[PDB]
Amino acid sequence: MENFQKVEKIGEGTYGVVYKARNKLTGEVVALKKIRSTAIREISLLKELNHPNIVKLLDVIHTENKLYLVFEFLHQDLKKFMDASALTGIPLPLIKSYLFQLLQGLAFCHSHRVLHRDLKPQNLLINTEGAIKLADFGLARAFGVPVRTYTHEVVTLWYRAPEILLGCKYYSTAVDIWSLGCIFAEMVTRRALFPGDSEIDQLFRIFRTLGTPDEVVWPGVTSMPDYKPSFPKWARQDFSKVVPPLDEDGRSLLSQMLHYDPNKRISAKAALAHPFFQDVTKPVPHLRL
Ligand SMILES: CCCC(=O)Nc1n[nH]c2c(F)c(F)c(-c3ccccc3)cc12
Repeated sequence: MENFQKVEKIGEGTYGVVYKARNKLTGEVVALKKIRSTAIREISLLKELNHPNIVKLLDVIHTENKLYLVFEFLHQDLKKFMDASALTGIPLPLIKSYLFQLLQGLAFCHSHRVLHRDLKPQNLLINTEGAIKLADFGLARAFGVPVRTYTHEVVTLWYRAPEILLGCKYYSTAVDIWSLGCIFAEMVTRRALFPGDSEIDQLFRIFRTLGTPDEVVWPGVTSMPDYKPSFPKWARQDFSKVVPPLDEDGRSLLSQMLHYDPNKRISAKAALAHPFFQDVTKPVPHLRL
């Protein structure tokens, strides 16, 4: 656009290129996404769902075969922070604060019947004040999640809920709770929980750890579109081996976020009340920009 002076290319989204840009009339520093009627309607609605833990959508510009999304700018993402902290780990008080803030953002969006559907460390942004925000919220409802991005990069399957993998057509808010639990486990262990490299590999990795689901733990599972009776029958592993050395409060919360049945899986609202959050504080991270 004419009103923006581009400083640099900052990344590649699922849909388009992301630039760091400066507004010419306001001097405001923003993140500018360049993409490529019903989709425009859905995205215009996103200008109203404002929360401190949701990246602000400042403006929507549709012109000459392009869709421009003007976003609030944050200096770092959780993926790079996790990589930079790989040797010593992220301290437990910070993991806790980040999880607490993320659950607040989810509780707000879910209360307005808006789900993310594609949470990953790459779309979780952080600042020097100890804040963490969810980016790209609502874009999956508007365009759907493709197999590959606009650059042909493979879209990650690692944080995908089992009901999605099993062919359900109606996703609930429980899908975001699953992804966030996978992220929680990764911050604690410094390794991906379920690093699948295909839909079947992802599903069988979930099954190997949590046990192959049945009509006992998940009513209706055997009737789901992509369910096969030929699926190998794996035993559930003990949670103490899943995320060591996380305490019992953390392990209890993680087990509830990873329930197979989307109706049994803890809500963002109920997660905020879990005893794990009794001693939450707001520490600041050690970022060098
Ligand atoms: C090192 C982080 C620098 C950065 O890109 N900051 C950003 N500031 N604001 C942003 C934003 F609103 C975004 F939507 C994305 C984004 C993230 C993942 C996938 C697609 C888009 C990134 C940023």
